[PDB]
Amino acid sequence: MKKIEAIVRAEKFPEVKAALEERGFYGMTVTDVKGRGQQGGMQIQFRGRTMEVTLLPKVKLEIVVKDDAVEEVIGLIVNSAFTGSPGDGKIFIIPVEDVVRIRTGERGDDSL
Amino acid sequence: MKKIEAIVRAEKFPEVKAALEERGFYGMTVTDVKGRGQQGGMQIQFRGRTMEVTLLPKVKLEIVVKDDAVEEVIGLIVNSAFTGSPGDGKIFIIPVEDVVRIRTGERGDDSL
Amino acid sequence: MKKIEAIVRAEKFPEVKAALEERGFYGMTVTDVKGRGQQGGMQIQFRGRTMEVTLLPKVKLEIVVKDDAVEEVIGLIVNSAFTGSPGDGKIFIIPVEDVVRIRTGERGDDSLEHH
Ligand SMILES: Nc1ncnc2c1ncn2[C@@H]1O[C@H](COP(=O)(O)OP(=O)(O)OP(=O)(O)O)[C@@H](O)[C@H]1O
Ligand SMILES: Nc1ncnc2c1ncn2[C@@H]1O[C@H](COP(=O)(O)OP(=O)(O)OP(=O)(O)O)[C@@H](O)[C@H]1O
Ligand SMILES: Nc1ncnc2c1ncn2[C@@H]1O[C@H](COP(=O)(O)OP(=O)(O)OP(=O)(O)O)[C@@H](O)[C@H]1O
Ligand SMILES: [Cl-]
Ligand SMILES: [Mg+2]
Ligand SMILES: [Mg+2]
Repeated sequence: MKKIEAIVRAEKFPEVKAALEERGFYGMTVTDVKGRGQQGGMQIQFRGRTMEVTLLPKVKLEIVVKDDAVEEVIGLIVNSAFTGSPGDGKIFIIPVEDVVRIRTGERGDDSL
Repeated sequence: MKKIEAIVRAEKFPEVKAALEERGFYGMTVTDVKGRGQQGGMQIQFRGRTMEVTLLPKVKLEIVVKDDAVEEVIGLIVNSAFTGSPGDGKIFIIPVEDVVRIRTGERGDDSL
Repeated sequence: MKKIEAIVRAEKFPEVKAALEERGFYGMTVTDVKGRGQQGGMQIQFRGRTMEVTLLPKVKLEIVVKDDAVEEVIGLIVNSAFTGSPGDGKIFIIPVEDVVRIRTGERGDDSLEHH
């Protein structure tokens, strides 16, 4: 099993959620985060008026899935989160050694 | 060492925190998140107009512990977070390769 | 690749961000979190009833970098986040098996800059 952690634009997140649900990926945890990327470099200026590059709001999605589903999930998120402009985000694939379902105590892919 | 990431009901979280503390697991990081599970399937209705399944508030607990403490901490969270209804949450066990204590630079199980 | 997850004081986060940026680490994801550590033990004093130890606001920084950058980034965070009091934070190094750039679909060696 792997944890897929994707940082996506808030405007794209509804489309990412719907693309996952259509393919039966219902379990997901979402956090409001802020981030920056390469765009902007060290500093910006406008006016002005020189400023740090701003940490701007993004949506973090975490979805833990079976190893065989990882590339399907990655593509569903990429196709739905993409816009073509800097700031579209990244997806990190993190190993998960086990999962426990709190309601029943079930572990393993069973737990997903 | 392992990172234990548990998504639990907000109403149960204070019981989880107290169960951990009673056994001397004091360090922990908590985030307000939103999530859905399998309950609801692809969509719901009510007096609609069908509606998406709502992402609802949950609490994310992250606790990094030595490997020999993982099973104990999983039991403390399962017992304290349980209600028996869908939405009780899941626990993910994620490998950690190292830990550093910022105050002193100490690494390894020592840093915990 | 590794995910470096650091929990630091909010007062020090601007210095951490500046330290990273000065060395060219620009990609980062930050979350407001709350935490406690060992300080306070099982309960606090006042008044005159006991109170639980409070979960207080912190800043969580996640930065994913190539393996050859991990020690550099750790030192940049420790040296900018340090104050010398309990509550300074911890850094967790977590394996990452792959990274995908959404804009381009690149992965692996092409998904993070070489620093
Ligand atoms: N190395 C990283 N570690 C942690 N989070 C990152 C990293 N890189 C990007 N992110 C997150 O992804 C969000 C969008 O980053 P992205 O890489 O799309 O922007 P960019 O570098 O400006 O774009 P591009 O590479 O297309 O020019 C960031 O605001 C941050 O939340
Ligand atoms: N595969 C997953 N990946 C990430 N987060 C998940 C996943 N499954 C559940 N969660 C998180 O756990 C919370 C509770 O999910 P839970 O699994 O308890 O719900 P359910 O599937 O409806 O019920 P149950 O598993 O008892 O049948 C979710 O709202 C979400 O935050
Ligand atoms: N084992 C842990 N797992 C997850 N988060 C932790 C853990 N230990 C500390 N943290 C996070 O780091 C923050 C600061 O904790 P820190 O360890 O610096 O405090 P302390 O234990 O009181 O101090 P000291 O270690 O210097 O005595 C916590 O509030 C929490 O957010
Ligand atoms: Cl993680
Ligand atoms: Mg980038
Ligand atoms: Mg479930």
